[PDB]
Amino acid sequence: HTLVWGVWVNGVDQGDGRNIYIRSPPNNNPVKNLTSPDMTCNVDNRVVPKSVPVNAGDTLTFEWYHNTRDDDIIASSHHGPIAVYIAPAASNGQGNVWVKLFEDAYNVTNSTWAVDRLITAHGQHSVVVPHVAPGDYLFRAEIIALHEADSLYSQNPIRGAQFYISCAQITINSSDDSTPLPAGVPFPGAYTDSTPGIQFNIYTTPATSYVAPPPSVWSGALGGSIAQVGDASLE
Ligand SMILES: *[C@@H]1O[C@H](CO)[C@@H](O)[C@H](O)[C@H]1NC(C)=O
Ligand SMILES: [Cu+2]
Repeated sequence: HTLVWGVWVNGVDQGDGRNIYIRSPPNNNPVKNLTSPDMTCNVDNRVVPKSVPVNAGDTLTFEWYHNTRDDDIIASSHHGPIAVYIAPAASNGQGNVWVKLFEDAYNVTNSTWAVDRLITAHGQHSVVVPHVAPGDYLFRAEIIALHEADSLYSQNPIRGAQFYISCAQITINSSDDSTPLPAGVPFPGAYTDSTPGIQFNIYTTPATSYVAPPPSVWSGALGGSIAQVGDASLE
């Protein structure tokens, strides 16, 4: 159970984004139905009034939270990977538009999942804005909690992979468009029962062998991290 409070750009807080530049759902409940239009941008996907201005090469930081800002972020139980996708705002998430910019599953050295490191990073993970066509965009942040993913939601609806999905409205102003956005995967659609990383037993399988759901990170992806860039408590 976790939600996006807002974003930082180049380490500067853009302010509370909820229902403003984040297409926020009403609560932090997970999406579990892989075929639901809810997989696109969660259960209240509608245009919101603001779009965050950024330039190619800027660091865009998602800030997640559980109940209040800078709290415990997401229950420690919710071990799993984090991905960020992008699609032109024109799509509104429909069709084969979502290009992956970031993937973090398990870090072997630290022996931590992406979610473990998200909590330490106070809900903050980042991507560098790629050299795509200036225009309006959706950045779709995705946390998969695997603590009930031994079962498939299609077979047993009270279990399954849990998706925490948040779409930020981002306007890329300044970019040379030297890496124009390629063909994307659809959501819903990219993830099925058969897809690697959807069904997994974190208790009996070693995390080292976890493979995260395709697609792979686009060659045009410019960087990303799970790491505090900003201190919310100083505001
Ligand atoms: C999952 O989503 C599909 C497509 O919208 C829907 O028809 C199906 O009823 C859903 N499954 C459940 C159990 O709600
Ligand atoms: Cu939860």
